[PDB]
Amino acid sequence: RSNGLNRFLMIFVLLVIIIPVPMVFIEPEINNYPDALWWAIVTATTVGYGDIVPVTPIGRILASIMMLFGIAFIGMITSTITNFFRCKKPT
Amino acid sequence: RSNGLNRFLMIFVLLVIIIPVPMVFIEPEINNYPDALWWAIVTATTVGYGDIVPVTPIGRILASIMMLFGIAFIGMITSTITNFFRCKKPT
Amino acid sequence: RSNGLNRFLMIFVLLVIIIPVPMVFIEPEINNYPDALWWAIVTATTVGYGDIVPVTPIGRILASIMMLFGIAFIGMITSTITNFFRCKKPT
Amino acid sequence: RSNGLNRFLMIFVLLVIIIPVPMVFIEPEINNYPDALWWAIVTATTVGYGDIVPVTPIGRILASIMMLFGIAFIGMITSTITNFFRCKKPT
Ligand SMILES: [K+]
Ligand SMILES: [K+]
Ligand SMILES: [K+]
Repeated sequence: RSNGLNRFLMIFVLLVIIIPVPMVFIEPEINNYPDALWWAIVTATTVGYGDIVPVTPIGRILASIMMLFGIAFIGMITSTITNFFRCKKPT
Repeated sequence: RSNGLNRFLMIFVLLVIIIPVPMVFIEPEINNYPDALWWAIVTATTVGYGDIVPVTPIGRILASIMMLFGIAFIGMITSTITNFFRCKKPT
Repeated sequence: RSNGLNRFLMIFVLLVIIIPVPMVFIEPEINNYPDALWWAIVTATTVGYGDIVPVTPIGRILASIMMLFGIAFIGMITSTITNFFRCKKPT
Repeated sequence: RSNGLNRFLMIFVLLVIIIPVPMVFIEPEINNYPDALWWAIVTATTVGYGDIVPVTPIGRILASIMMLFGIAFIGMITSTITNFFRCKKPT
C-alpha cells in the first residue's frame, strides 16, 4: 500500500519520541530526555554504541521493543528501495 | 512457503530462550537467566551494546551462532515485507 | 535508474569525508580527522563499536544523520544485489 | 547465478579466516588468533560489541574492509531469501 510506508513511519517516529519518556524515570544511566532520545535512535537504528545501556527489567523490555522496531525499520526502508528500483527495469 | 516464516520464527525464538541457559554456567559476565536472555536479544537483533560480552570459547562459539541467526532474522523479516508490499503494485 | 546507485553512493561517500571535519572541533572524544573518519565508517556501516561516542547535541545530531544514511546504505546495497540476482532466473 | 552465492561466500569466509592473522601482530588489543577470529565475526556480522577495537591505521583500514564485506554479507543473505520465497507465489 502507498499509505503503508507512512503508517509504519508515523508509529515508528512516535515510539522514538514517546518511549524515551518512561526511560528517564525508570533507568539510572538515563537522567534526561535528550540523553534518552539519543539512546532511542542508537537502538532503533540497530547501531548500539553501548554508551547508554538499560539495567532495569522494564527498561530492558522497552529496549527489546525498540530493537524489534529497529530491524523492522531497516526492512521497511529496504522494501521502499528494492521495489522502487526494480519496476524501472522493463519500462 | 506460507509456513516457511513460521518454521524459521519458531526455531529462532526457541534459540533466544534455550541458548541463554548454558551461557549462565559457562560465562563469568553472565550470572543469571534474565541477564542471559537480554544478551541473546541484543546479539540476535545485531545491536550489540557490549555491556555483556562472551569470554570463553564455547560462549564465543554459541554467540557466533546467535549472530548468524541474527542476520538471518533480518533477512527473514525484510523478505516478509519486500515480497508483501510488491504484489500490490499490479493489482 | 542506472545512475541512481551512483547518485546515492557519491553523496554517501561525500558525507563520510565531510561530516568528520566539524566533529573534530565540536567533540572532546574526537581529537583528529583519522579518528573522526574511523568513527564515521563505524557509524555509517551500523557497526557501532562505542570506542568513540558523540556527547554534544550537534555531534549527536550529525551522528543521527550518519545512522539514517547508514541504514539507507544497506538498503541501497541489498537492492543492488536482490534486483541483480533475480533477473537471471527466467533467462 | 547459482554459483554466485558460493563465489561470494568462499571469499567472505576466507577473509574472516585470513584477515585475523595480520591483526595479531599489528594490534596491541589483539594478542592471539582465537581473539582475532572472534573480532572478525563480531565485525563481519555488523554486531560490533566494542570489546576488541582496532587502534592502528592499518588495523582500522582492515576493519573497514571487514565492515564493507559485513554489510555485503547481509545483502547476499537477504537476496538468497527474498528471491527464494517470492518464486513460490505464482506456482
Ligand atoms: K547492526
Ligand atoms: K551494532
Ligand atoms: K555495537
